[PDB]
Parts: sequence; C-alpha cells; structure tokens
Amino acid sequence: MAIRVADLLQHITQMKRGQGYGFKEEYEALPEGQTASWDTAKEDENRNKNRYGNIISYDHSRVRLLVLDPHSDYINANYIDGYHRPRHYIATQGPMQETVKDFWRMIWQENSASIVMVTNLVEVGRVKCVRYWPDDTEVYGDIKVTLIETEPLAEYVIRTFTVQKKGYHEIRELRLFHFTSWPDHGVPCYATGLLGFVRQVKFLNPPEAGPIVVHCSAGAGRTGCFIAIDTMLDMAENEGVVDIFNCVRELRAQRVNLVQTEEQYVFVHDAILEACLC
Repeated sequence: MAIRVADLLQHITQMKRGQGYGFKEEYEALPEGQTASWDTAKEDENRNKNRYGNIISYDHSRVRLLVLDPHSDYINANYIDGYHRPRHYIATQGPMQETVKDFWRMIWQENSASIVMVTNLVEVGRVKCVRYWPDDTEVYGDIKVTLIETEPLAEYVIRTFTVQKKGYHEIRELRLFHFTSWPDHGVPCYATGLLGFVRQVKFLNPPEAGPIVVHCSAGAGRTGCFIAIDTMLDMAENEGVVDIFNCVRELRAQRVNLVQTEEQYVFVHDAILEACLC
C-alpha cells in the first residue's frame, strides 16, 4: 500500500477531495486506544507518574529503569522503532514535577544525546510540561546538567548542555531541540519551520548515541507527528515510496494514540510532501 513519492501530491489531493476514500476514513481506520497490555503503568504505585491516564505505557515496549522500591522501574515512556533502526526514539510524556528526576535517570541510563520537545511549558493558561532543564546548572537526582549554549531561531531553540552522573567521570553533551510554534491538539500553519527543525535533529544527533527522546505534553499527538515525519522522510529518501498509514499504525502498536487527531494525520502528509518537493 506504499505510495510513490512521484505520486504523493496526487494521492494527498485525492485524499482531500470529499468524493471517494479520503483522510477521515483513513484516520478512522487507525487503531484507537488500548491495543496491548499496560499492567505496570496502571499499578497504583505508578498512577502519579502518568500525566494523562489514557496515554500510558504498553508493557511490551516500555522503557524500564534500573530499580533503586520495586516500582522505581517505571517511567511513562516507550521505545519506538525508526526506519533504519529499532529503539531509535523514546516517546514519552513531558516531565511532571514528580518525574523530572526519573526523566534524567532515563536519559543517563539510555545514553541519549538528543531531546526533542514539541510543546511549550504553558499553553493557553495550562501547564503542559514542567521546566526540567537549567538556566545555568542543576542536579536532577544525581544527574548534573549545565547549560553551555542557547541558539534561538524563529520557530525553535536549541540548547546544549553537559550531563554528568555525580561521582562518576563521564561527561556527555546533550541537545534539547525545543520547537516553540506547535499548539497542543493543533498544527502549525506551515510545515516549513518544523521541517527545518527535523533537519537540525537529523544533522546534529550523534548516531552512535542512544535513543532520541521525543516528548510533548502527553507524548502522543505532536510526539507522534514528529516521529512519523522523521521516519517517512528516511523511507522516502531510501525507497522512493512512503507508507504513512502503516507507519502511524506501527507507531500506535508501540505507544497508544501517537498522532492523535485527523488534522495532525493530514499535517503529517502535508509536511512529508513539502519535504519531498524540496
């Protein structure tokens, strides 16, 4: 069911014409809600580690933390396969006050070099994510994080840090790619800025490092869009085809409801098309 890149404009058009099979039906065919077990996530002892009760971590794909407390192994995060590479990303919720330390522990544990943040901290008066990075230097658990560079651009900001587990000698470099123009449950007016942002991550992420951590507020909608676009550009570049429906289907098998609205699903298509034209 793959679509030739050469045929993508025609496909998207046909899919936007209300007259035959289109995006509403296609989106409605994606599996909605829970499709696999999440027994650990729904443990009483882990309720306060989950931001949204409906978007919690499937057992098969969940990122397990070293146990410190038998329930210390839980974070609301899942490995997500990329095009080339299994466990290429971790999709997770935006940290909560309670989970900031767990978040940095996962980063250390997993050898992650990149964080992709596709939310603002507050949106229309609602907290979406707690600030989990320092203005200067801060210790989260025993993870010491120091800001070394800020690069502001029009629709996003890249912040670079050193990261060190206290009492050990390794000092790592990490980048936080923070996209600032994408509203929760919404989509950007244009794909262009987001595509530049994607291009930066692909350019700068060290491929020898651990998974790229991707998060929004719940870790489904905008997180899923970023992952879908990123993956499909790899597929397009390599095969001259994209299969966005099975991509998002596969995304949902690994973590519930990634790409959370029809408008987002359509936006993923528009963004991939633009990248392919360019």
